[PDB]
Amino acid sequence: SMNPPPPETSNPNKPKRQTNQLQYLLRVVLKTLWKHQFAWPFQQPVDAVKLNLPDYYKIIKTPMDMGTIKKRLENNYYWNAQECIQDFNTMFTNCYIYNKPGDDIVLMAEALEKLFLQKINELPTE
Ligand SMILES: CN(C)CCN1CCN(c2nc(NCc3cccc(Cl)c3)c3cc(-c4ccc(=O)n(C)c4)ccc3n2)CC1
Repeated sequence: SMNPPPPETSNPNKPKRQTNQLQYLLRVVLKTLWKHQFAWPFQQPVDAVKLNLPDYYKIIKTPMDMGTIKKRLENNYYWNAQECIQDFNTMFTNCYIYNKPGDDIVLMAEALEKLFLQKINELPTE
């Protein structure tokens, strides 16, 4: 069973805007998580073939990852902060759906999520 195509990261016909919140989401929220010691499972789409997880995409129908988010912000794909916040939340939730409580990745996701929630709690006014 193969991997799906990655999520789209640009669309040349979408409108573009740069807002306070979108800047913060790339420069503060994504930056912080991306440079963290636990970012690496989350920096690219899950390759279920190379990572030997053949049921991954039987279970996870809305994949998401921070490499995709990073490119969506750099490309001005998002119009609203909430689109980006939703993507982060999808990413974390997928991890919690798929992986078992003993797995290190679960606690790594919990730690990153907590950082994420701190930074989103400080989302600058719109
Ligand atoms: C930090 N340094 C020391 C080592 C880094 N290398 C270890 C071997 N590599 C690796 N090893 C993955 N799984 C194996 C594994 C072994 C031990 C611990 C953990 Cl958390 C994961 C792995 C798992 C995933 C993965 C699996 C399920 C899932 O829901 N998500 C979101 C991500 C992604 C990349 C992955 N890279 C390439 C990177």
